[PDB]
Amino acid sequence: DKLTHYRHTIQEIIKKYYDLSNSLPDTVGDRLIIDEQRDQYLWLCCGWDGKKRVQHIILYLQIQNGKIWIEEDSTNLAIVDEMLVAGIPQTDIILGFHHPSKRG
Amino acid sequence: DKLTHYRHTIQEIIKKYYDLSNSLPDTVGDRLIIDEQRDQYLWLCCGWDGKKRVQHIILYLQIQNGKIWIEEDSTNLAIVDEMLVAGIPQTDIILGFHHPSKRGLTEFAIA
Repeated sequence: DKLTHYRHTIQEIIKKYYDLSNSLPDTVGDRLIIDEQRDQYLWLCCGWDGKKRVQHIILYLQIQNGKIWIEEDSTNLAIVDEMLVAGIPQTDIILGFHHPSKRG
Repeated sequence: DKLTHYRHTIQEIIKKYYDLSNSLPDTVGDRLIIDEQRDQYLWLCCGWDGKKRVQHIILYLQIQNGKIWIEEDSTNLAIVDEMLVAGIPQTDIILGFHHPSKRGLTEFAIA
């Protein structure tokens, strides 16, 4: 019930930001990797910038122990603002990217 | 038929090496991200090594234009042998981690 809502919200949010970024197969291109079974939601870019290999995680979220872990954020917390608007309590949102020491 | 076989093959391969390497939430741990709808298959590790943030792609495969793109590999091409044994021809395997101009040096596809 709660997890269904949390899943729907993450997918809509990640899809919004992915589409906002992008409106040959080797130029740096964005890829969305959504796994509903494992609750893993990731947006990366991959390709070549001349001779330089590009392989960079832009946005990464997961659901574990009924909470949303923001592992990588490209939005300056705009995604967290959207989660709060979607009724997700802040205690169910963890900032994986900021060290455990700063949360307790 | 070609695509469904390729999907099954690369999902079976990614899970094999994933299980083979690792058989609570803040520690550096491995995560598998399979997207059959978009044909994106990824294995990464993520967490904290003390104050050090770890967020590293281990294995990344995608199916694009009827070909398997190995974008990141941790097996020193051991996964290629498994694909050839599954009847995937070398012309349908692209080493995305090799620069486009380097691909013709090996026995695999350029694009």
